[PDB]
Amino acid sequence: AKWNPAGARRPVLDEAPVFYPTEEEFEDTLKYIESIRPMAEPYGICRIVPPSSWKPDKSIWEGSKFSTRVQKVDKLQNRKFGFEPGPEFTLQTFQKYADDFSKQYFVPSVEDIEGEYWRIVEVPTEEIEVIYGADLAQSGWNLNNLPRLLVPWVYVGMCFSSFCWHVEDHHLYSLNYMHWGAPKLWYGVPGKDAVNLESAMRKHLPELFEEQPDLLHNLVTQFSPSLLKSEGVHVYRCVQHEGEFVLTFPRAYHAGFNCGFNCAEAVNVA
Ligand SMILES: O=C(O)CCC(=O)C(=O)O
Ligand SMILES: [Fe+3]
Repeated sequence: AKWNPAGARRPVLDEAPVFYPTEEEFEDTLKYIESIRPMAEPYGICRIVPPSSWKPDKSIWEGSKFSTRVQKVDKLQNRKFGFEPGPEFTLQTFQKYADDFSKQYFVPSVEDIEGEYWRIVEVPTEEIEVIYGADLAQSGWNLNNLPRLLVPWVYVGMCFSSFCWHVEDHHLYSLNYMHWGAPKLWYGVPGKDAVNLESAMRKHLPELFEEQPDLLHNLVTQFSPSLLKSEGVHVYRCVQHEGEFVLTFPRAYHAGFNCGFNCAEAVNVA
């Protein structure tokens, strides 16, 4: 359908911490991580901007194919059993599709998009669907090297495509790098608040748990940070741009969505 600027329901949240490692600190991923852990841990999420040094093909772009899942954004939180399959794309074709979706729906700022996104999930006025592809030097920052010192997965997102609330498989971290494209909005909740979040969800969305007692492992439910906040849950926003990492901590709840066509890669680790 279309944007509705005056119906924006943008969450009012504290920012998660940002880290600007120096070239030295940056030569050992695992170590730098341990080093920021004490200050970042209490937020459950943090963002990491690589130093100037750090730098990260036509026929992959044009040729390599992947499949997608369909998401009904208006039904991620409010509904009376998830993401059906969608068409096959290439990056090239996905982008043309993604860009057109946005151009028609709306150039908005991130807060414009964020305000609309939560409007769509908290108070939708129209069905709205969206597609995404998921699970497709020398240093651990090149995520293919980290299992060494579990494998890296790739994610193609578009405006409004979502990763719904969850905690990583075990007590695992996850490290996420944004290769190219539009910003990814993240919401993070500290490990010590896992209880408050699940109980907040059970409280407000009782019906669902009834009919899917295992919601929390299904990755199929978005839940407003404003509602979390009302219940005393600490939620920290962060905005990941192209070329940046987002670090997720053990037992830390996290969710978000994309502000447009983008491509990102993530791995778990302890
Ligand atoms: O962005 C996604 O679709 C995946 C989210 C996730 O599970 C993670 O990497 O922490
Ligand atoms: Fe995750």
